[PDB]
Amino acid sequence: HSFLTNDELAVLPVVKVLPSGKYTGANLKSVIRVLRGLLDQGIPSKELENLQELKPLDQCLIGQTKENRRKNRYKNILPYDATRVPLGDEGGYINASFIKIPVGKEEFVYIACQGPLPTTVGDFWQMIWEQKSTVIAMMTQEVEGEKIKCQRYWPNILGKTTMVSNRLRLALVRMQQLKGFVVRAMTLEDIQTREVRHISHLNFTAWPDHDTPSQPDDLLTFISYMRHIHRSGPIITHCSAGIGRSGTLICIDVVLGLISQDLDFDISDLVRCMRLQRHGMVQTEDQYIFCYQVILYVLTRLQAEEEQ
Repeated sequence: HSFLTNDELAVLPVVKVLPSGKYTGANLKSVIRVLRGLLDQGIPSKELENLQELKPLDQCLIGQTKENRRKNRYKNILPYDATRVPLGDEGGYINASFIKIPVGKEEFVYIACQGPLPTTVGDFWQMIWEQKSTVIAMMTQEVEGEKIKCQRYWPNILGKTTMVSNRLRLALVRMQQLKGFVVRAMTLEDIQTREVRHISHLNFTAWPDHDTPSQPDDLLTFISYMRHIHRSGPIITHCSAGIGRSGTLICIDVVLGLISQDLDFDISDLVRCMRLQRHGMVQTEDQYIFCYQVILYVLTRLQAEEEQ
């Protein structure tokens, strides 16, 4: 098929525009006024301050065992035991957590995890196969500056298959470079059953660790594309630690989904919900403020189109 075009992307809705409701006309202006008011008074910063006071779901015991410690990129960034993603019938360990958020009549399901280590590449793909995910949102570059953020866990040569585990064969069939992100098409096969799955790997590269996107419009396009291609299964969202950029992505994705169904949203409640499933989601004050800024931005664009 054709390479992704900008036109194809521009038509993809960031939010579903409704005839009326909370986000049209006078009501939309009122929401914009409120959001601007909150940012102007530094409310988001205060909300985050309160959220960092939220106690952990559990002690993350499994990720701390001597046999597992080595499977963590960061010794202190661990999945809770209660919501961890298990590997195989044996319940093997991987630094990954299920994060589910009700979004009106829909439910957004993610697996937020750390970027795979050279020694957990097989584990990662096992998880993707077992959890039936076909969409991966990698919100980090492999290396940023002089720092390693995530080891490449796919073949870098087009068409060459490789066994990432005893049962799973992985191949890179296509790579496309867009503004701010990369789209890679991969095939994942259980050579025993011969079942072949098509994995869409979305790599947003214009978002530095502990920072905010350098290209907000491109992130919105990225999100609308991720939403558009997702058919079923949890969406894998990872970065380096699996909490900052992934949490910010989830928050925005969810708020846009709420707006699309003419529903209210509360960013603090949303981040609190995420943090009770994987500790630390949305890492910095600026990332939390960014959630507010980009939604305000989306709403102002909506208003601009409305006065078409």
